[PDB]
Amino acid sequence: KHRILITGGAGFIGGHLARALVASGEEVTVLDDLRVPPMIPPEGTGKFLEKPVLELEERDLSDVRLVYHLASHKSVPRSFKQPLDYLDNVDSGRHLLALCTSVGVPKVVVGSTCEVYGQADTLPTPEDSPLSPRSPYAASKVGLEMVAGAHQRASVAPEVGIVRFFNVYGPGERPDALVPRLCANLLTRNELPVEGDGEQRRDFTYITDVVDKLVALANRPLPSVVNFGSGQSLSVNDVIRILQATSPAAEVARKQPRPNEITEFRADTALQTRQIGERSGGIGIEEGIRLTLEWWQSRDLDD
Ligand SMILES: NC(=O)c1ccc[n+]([C@@H]2O[C@H](COP(=O)([O-])OP(=O)(O)OC[C@H]3O[C@@H](n4cnc5c(N)ncnc54)[C@H](O)[C@@H]3O)[C@@H](O)[C@H]2O)c1
Ligand SMILES: CC(=O)N[C@H]1[C@@H](OP(=O)(O)OP(=O)(O)OC[C@H]2O[C@@H](n3ccc(=O)[nH]c3=O)[C@H](O)[C@@H]2O)O[C@H](CO)[C@@H](O)[C@@H]1O
Repeated sequence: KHRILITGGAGFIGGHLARALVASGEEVTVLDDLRVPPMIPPEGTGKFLEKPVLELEERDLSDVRLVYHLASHKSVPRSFKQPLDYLDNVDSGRHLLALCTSVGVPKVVVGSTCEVYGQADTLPTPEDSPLSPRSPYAASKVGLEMVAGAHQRASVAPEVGIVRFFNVYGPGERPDALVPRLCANLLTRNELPVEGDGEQRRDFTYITDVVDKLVALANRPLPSVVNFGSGQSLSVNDVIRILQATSPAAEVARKQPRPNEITEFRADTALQTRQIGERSGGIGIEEGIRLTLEWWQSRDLDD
């Protein structure tokens, strides 16, 4: 048992993770059914299984020591329109963890999200805070966590760790998320869309930092649940500001607010710091946005 399998491994976090592990000398399998088109063609990320997580089989796992489960439907606003489709997130986790148990896979990292906290009543938000999902997507991640929790309580393989990602951004991320949306809109429309008043706040972490942290989990005991966030929040307006510092001509296009909007996500990082320590560096928001925008600038206008 030596291979790493990454579900969602053609997508934004999973593709970067796959590339870093292959760059490190690891034997990597990516599993991804390409149900959303990847920004970056999958080439170079290892053996590729182009199927749903639900079609994973025993033999796909037979030499696998570690799984990163990152395959998800991940859109908060769209989950209000296709709520039943989001049940696939629960089905897939139930299937994956069942198969890992029957085969004896040693470790699984399960991707979850700060959205399971809803609007938390404790800021910064610690991992023991209760669950208050405000969308069908968030509800589906709560379901996925419940499945993983049962495996955590069971005294059988895999060791299962839940990672609650806060907002991750960077090159390669599709433009339905804030930073890339703003970039893609700034470039094709000279517009910076703001949904609602823009006072709502998110905790942003740059993709390379998140990948470094995920890799640090490959060779340490997994915490049952850990926040991956920066520990600081910024308003949508703060991000807008940073971009207009770059493009003063940009027009802010007011959009309609989201339903059940969350005013602030902010990670408590004490557990993260303890389990995986912290490195000096890390990409600040100014630089991260710039690197993201530059990446978008190297994309052909049609995009
Ligand atoms: N990006 C963030 O800002 C962020 C924040 C919090 C949580 N997360 C979580 O991180 C993970 C990865 O997010 P991302 O931004 O890379 O998304 P992504 O859309 O870029 O990648 C997910 C990949 O999974 C594939 N996929 C989805 N469902 C699948 C299924 N059941 N079977 C096979 N392939 C499937 C998609 O085709 C895609 O390439 C998800 O678990 C997501 O919920 C991401
Ligand atoms: C698409 C995506 O990656 N979603 C992830 C993102 O959700 P989340 O919904 O926070 O991410 P978004 O980037 O979609 O939205 C962030 C904020 O910016 C606003 N907005 C967005 C786009 C825009 O062009 N203008 C604008 O003002 C939104 O209303 C929201 O208030 O982080 C979550 C953790 O918190 C994850 O669970 C989600 O999977």
